[PDB]
Amino acid sequence: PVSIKVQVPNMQDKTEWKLNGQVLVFTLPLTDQVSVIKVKIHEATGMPAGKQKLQYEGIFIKDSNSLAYYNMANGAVIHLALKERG
Repeated sequence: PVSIKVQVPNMQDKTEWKLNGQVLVFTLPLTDQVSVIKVKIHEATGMPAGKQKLQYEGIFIKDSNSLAYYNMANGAVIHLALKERG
């Protein structure tokens, strides 16, 4: 598998999720996909992929794409961010 990270946004009181600006660190095979990331975050923080965007190297990746699609090798830094604050 490969080492993948999710940069959690600093939203400690700005929302009800466990977002505090920290970084999540998971390990998944390149064969998996963003679908696994969005769901795991939704389970961890609470925020569904409906508003939760995952940005890999500056690219808002979607459920339809995979880790292999973006070539997420060991050390893939994803950036979690809210799609639309409102």
